[PDB]
Amino acid sequence: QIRNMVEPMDPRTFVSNFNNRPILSGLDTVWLCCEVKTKDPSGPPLDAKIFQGKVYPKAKYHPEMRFLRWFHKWRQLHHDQEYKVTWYVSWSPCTRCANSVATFLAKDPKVTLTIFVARLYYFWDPDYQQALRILAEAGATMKIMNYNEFQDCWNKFVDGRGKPFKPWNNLPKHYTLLQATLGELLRHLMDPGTFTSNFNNKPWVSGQHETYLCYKVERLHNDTWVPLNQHRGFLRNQLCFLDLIPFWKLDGQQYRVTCFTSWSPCFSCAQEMAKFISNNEHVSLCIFAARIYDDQGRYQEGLRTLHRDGAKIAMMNYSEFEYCWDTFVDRQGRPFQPWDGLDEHSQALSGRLRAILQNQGN
Amino acid sequence: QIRNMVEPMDPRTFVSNFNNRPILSGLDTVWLCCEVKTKDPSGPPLDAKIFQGKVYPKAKYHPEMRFLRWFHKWRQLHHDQEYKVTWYVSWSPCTRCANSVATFLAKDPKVTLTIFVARLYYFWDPDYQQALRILAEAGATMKIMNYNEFQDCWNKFVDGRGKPFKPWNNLPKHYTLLQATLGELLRHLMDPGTFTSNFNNKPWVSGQHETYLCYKVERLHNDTWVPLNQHRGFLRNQLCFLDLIPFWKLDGQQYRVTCFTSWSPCFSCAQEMAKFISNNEHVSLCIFAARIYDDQGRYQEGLRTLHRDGAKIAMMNYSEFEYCWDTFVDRQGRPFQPWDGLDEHSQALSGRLRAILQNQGN
Ligand SMILES: [Zn+2]
Ligand SMILES: [Zn+2]
Repeated sequence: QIRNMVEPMDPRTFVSNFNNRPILSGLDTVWLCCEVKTKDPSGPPLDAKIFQGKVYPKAKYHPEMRFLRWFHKWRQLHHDQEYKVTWYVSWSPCTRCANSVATFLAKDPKVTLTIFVARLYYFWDPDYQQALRILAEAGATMKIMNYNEFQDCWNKFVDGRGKPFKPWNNLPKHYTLLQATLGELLRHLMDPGTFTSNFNNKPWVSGQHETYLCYKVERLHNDTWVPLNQHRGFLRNQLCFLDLIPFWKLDGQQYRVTCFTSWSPCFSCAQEMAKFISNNEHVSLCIFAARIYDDQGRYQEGLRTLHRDGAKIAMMNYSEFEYCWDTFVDRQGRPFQPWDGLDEHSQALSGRLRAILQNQGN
Repeated sequence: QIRNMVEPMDPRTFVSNFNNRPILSGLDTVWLCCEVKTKDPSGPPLDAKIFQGKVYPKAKYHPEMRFLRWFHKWRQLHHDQEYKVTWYVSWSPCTRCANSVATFLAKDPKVTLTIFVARLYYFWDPDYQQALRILAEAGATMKIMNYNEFQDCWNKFVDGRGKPFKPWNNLPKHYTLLQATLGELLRHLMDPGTFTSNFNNKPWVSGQHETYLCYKVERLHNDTWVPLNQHRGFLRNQLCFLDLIPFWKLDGQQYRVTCFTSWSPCFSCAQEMAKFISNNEHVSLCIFAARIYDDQGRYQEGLRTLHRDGAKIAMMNYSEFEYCWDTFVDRQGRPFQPWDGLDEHSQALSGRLRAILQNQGN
């Protein structure tokens, strides 16, 4: 009945926009075919809708954001229940829409999203690779459209007046390329050079204009912090990573999120993390910084307000460096190679941070 | 000197044949730029050569086979030493050339081969994916040509009349696609459906017209068979897998190769394996079969001649099935799900195999 629920797209726009040639400079349009179901899979679809947009700036008008607005208004007209949503989208999401959908998923325990993409948008760009990882960790199931999914989208959203779907040549080849790329970038870990370049606690002398953040999550179970292997991550930056962790999916209780950041939080990130740990009783925050970031502004107040709101703040030493090397780096068997005076630089930085956070004088 | 050692190719044939657009139906030519070095990496190249060929049948004339013949004649004109060879090839090897190069590498302890490919030939085809895995397990270092390697091959093998290399657009994008594809197919494990369909020991009633073979290797160390995690494998067939294991890179001593095959060896594979274990004192062979293959011919003599030449022959039971599920299958966390009457079918098959191998009557 999906065909009765939607205003279908015509064939010559489907085969033009869902052609899965991995590189396709010219298609600056995005098509998103959405269907909504209840949690029982036997059940038929409650509703479906086709959203269109452009791929270029002002992303508030991208099909994903239009879906989010539509879905928010739609859920208010039906009795509250659990939903499983499926997208067939011609381009994978941009970085901003990835963040939006991801934080929506991490905050909503009654929504399951499966995104099928025909092509990977900017698959060569590290920012979009990270965007896909963010979507996946929030819990979106990311997949490349295969022949079956193109056939399904033809049958359900395209005015294919009784005609069957007929694949273009090289559809399976394109799928193989795209699926390998998606798998690789989903499993990607930090480059060793990126690690040692960014987490080195010797005083800045070049580059390092980006901040890298690795994080792990633990739950409590009979007064012992038990790890959650499956919800770790690492992010590169130039709103707040705690807004992308789906705490409602972990084995419910109390949580301890441990942070390892190459630069200590800027003012606004300390503010955002303080906001979060203030409005989330059940989440503890432990920050470990490799270097102290002196923004020439309000960074000290930011760190102090983060510390007052319950977060533990410290500098990385050998232990945390080795942990991050063994967990978040594509080290390839090779062991952690500490630099000289790592411990002494870490101790000096700890003294500086202690002075920063100290409230009462002695 | 690489440029003085070779008869360089002209620019437009280089840019025509080394363009790395992953799909390129029309280029049925292959170009292979070869250089040879000593074990010392500082040392300059001893010799270099450009081989040309066509991509279609009669593979005896493929650039890889031409290199093998040339290299065999070349090594006889220089004092015996260790060699490191580098290929820049426009298409990855076909299945036959993959087998040839792999068995050459696995039998020669004085040769190191690194193959850089511009494009993956038939990357969508399971046979060629397996071919690449075979090349890698024999010890060839398989890699996709990146910008640097195209530049190097331009500088060393192309009559680039003083001009520098200038990349086409989408060279890094194509590299990203191809490198992800190569990585994934190098790491690929057996599909769960493929496994349970092919290793089921209940009597054939359809499909199963191919035989699947997984294998592991162990070395001896003070009378304890210690495994070699890094030299496992699995192969699909419709000459002999023991000719593709590089028994000279493992920590030398005596070896035990354990085989798990969905069908018991045909006559010619039993013959090949008997030949091998006869001419290789230091290698023990342990075969485990899921079903007995009755070729309507000489299979019983083949099995008995394999058994006389020292091989252990048996039928798989729960233990071996679970081992193969846990080792060679992309099981995705899920556990080995035995079928009903697995043990009883295995015991009956063992009785029939014991009648086959029995020599003296009682
Ligand atoms: Zn967007
Ligand atoms: Zn060939």
